[PDB]
Amino acid sequence: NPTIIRARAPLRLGLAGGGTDVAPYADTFGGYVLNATIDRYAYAVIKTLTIPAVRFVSTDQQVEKHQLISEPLELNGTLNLHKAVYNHMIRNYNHGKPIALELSTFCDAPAGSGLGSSSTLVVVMIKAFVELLNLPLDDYAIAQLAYRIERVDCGLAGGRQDQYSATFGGFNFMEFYAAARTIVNPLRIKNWVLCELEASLVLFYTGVSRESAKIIQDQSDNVVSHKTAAIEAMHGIKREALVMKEALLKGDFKAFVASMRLGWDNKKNSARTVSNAHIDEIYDAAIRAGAQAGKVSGAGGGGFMLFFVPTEKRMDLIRTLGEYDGQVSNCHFTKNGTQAWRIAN
Amino acid sequence: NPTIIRARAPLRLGLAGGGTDVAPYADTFGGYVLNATIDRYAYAVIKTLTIPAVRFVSTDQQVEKHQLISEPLELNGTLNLHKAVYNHMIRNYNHGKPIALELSTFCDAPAGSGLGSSSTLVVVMIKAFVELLNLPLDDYAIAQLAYRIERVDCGLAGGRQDQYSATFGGFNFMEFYAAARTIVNPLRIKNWVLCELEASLVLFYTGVSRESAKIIQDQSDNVVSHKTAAIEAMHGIKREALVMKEALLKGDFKAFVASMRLGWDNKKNSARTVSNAHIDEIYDAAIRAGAQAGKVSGAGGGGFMLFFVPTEKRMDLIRTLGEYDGQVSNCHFTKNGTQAWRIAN
Ligand SMILES: OC[C@H]1O[C@H](O)[C@@H](O)[C@@H](O)[C@@H]1O
Ligand SMILES: OC[C@H]1O[C@H](O)[C@@H](O)[C@@H](O)[C@@H]1O
Ligand SMILES: [Cl-]
Ligand SMILES: [Cl-]
Ligand SMILES: [Cl-]
Ligand SMILES: [Cl-]
Ligand SMILES: [Cl-]
Ligand SMILES: [Cl-]
Ligand SMILES: [Cl-]
Ligand SMILES: [Cl-]
Repeated sequence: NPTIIRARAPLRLGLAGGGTDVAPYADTFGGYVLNATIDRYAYAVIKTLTIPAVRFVSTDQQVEKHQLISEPLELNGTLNLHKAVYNHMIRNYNHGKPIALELSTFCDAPAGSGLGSSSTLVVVMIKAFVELLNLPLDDYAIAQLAYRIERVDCGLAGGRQDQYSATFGGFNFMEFYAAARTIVNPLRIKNWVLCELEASLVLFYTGVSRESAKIIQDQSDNVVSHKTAAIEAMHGIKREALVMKEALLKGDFKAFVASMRLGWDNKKNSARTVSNAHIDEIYDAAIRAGAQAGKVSGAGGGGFMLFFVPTEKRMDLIRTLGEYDGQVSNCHFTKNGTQAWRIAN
Repeated sequence: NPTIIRARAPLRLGLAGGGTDVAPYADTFGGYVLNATIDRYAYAVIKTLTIPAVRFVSTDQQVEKHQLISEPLELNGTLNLHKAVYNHMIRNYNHGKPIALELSTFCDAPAGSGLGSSSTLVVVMIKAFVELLNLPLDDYAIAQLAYRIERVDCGLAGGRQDQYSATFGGFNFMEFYAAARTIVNPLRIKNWVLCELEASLVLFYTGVSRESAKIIQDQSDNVVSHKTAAIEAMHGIKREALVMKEALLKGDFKAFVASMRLGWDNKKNSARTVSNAHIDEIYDAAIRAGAQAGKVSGAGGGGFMLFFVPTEKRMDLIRTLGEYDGQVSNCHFTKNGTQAWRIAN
């Protein structure tokens, strides 16, 4: 009988260090990222089919259908990530015999949101197959596989932090070294600290970023072409990620906001398009309204912004942001990583 | 040294039965409500003061200051709920001796959202005092106190369901009887059911409702003046709340959507202003886009709508709602009730 599986994986806020996890920097100097998963998800669904076909459906409702063939599916530029996950699973776990199924995805945030959805989507597709095939893949293995599939098989450039947040969940401080070596440090944050942090964070969706590819290219060029000042901006991004991690472990909110301010200055100095006049206007208005610090989540150039605001100024900040283009929301963290469940069989 | 306490309490989605928990109906026939707390909060903060004064600050930033007097504060129509909570605590737990403090509130949703914020705000103010004074008030006692303060001391009409959701948290099926007797039934929903439900729910904020008072007045008049058909609509609201509860416990999503459709029809028939042409247009568009059921959370007339959509139509629904006036969000449930923490002393 037909099997139906669903999997979900949480999206993430990049709190600090983002950009240091990308190849040239992470391989040369070692990267640090502090991130935390939130209550918005990417999803994948597998439905086994009673016809000899394979169908792929994407979040923006592109759809491809193929006949059941004993060769890997071609990565032709349409739904490459879906096909690459399918190819890997059929080759490695099903002895190369095609499985008739429909693989679909959807997501609580669109592309370019600064919430890590591209890689989170790959993780959740892998997780659905883990559940379908009953695979003993541990969390490190799932995150590493997602990296391989996206960055190598599909050749899409980027870092490592999103694969780990989507898989592990929670607040994590990650260390990135050469030869694909990553250490995930789960942060066991005190309950009062988590509550205080949620009470002090405001999220603001500014619109779609089209800058991620350019920023990552620029940051990689900084290192390769030895751009001294821009490399030093990246060293600053790294330093402040460690300062922020220690601030959260110590419940030191003064140090937390200071590190976010320094981090944001460094991040903007690392690549030209991280911020722009539009983002700066919103940032300036938020600070005037009483926010103490803020930043763009993800590479930069648009997507979600996050602000730290003392509770007595929170409603004023929310009102102020209402006057700008974009959507305000609260910030609610999740402790669980990717999960799967069955609906049929 | 100065003490700082914060408390938070989750807001709630009224899944079924709302309106049957209000006095004339609940006292005469018994009410049923099924509700669930979500990841948006009301907050209260108490700061002890070093000057002989008391200050109250509201979510919309009204502010009152008074000198320290050994008489109850007058409920003059400005910040009555703040003053009434303060009055009760000073009289019952501090032998009538004034305490110098600032009591402030803020909230993740504005007034008229259909998320139960008015009563949730009272609960969270009580919880801050529970923490400040180290009171042994259990959950039933906190919810009952919040009812008394809001409905009796401040004379504001309404039901009982919000006090209980804010205090207890989670998915609850509540039974309301005469003489203020309430039974809270926590629903121990299977993990797959919760995940499936979140994957199938879409929230849509339509704007502020100004209809709550009118709807509740009308529903109360139905009973008092023996309006036969409108009373029978309310009996239907009640019946479908029980059907929906059993559907969730049995993981029966077909029965869940059928009960929501019948519930919504009954709810609209119980009071003239529950829906309107604007809400009906949005509802109609959501159904055409693929939603299977939907309703307004809270009394009606505006505020949050919720839609049940099969996962293969979810992104289409989200796109469609984008074309209407209001804000789309995912739906994420919380299991915890009201909580407090300390920042100073
Ligand atoms: O560049 C910021 C950020 O962008 C994407 O989300 C990924 O490539 C991450 O690995 C990286 O940290
Ligand atoms: O009338 C619907 C709803 O409105 C408010 O939230 C309260 O008065 C509740 O007790 C009631 O169930
Ligand atoms: Cl970052
Ligand atoms: Cl994203
Ligand atoms: Cl991102
Ligand atoms: Cl980032
Ligand atoms: Cl209801
Ligand atoms: Cl509300
Ligand atoms: Cl309400
Ligand atoms: Cl309701």
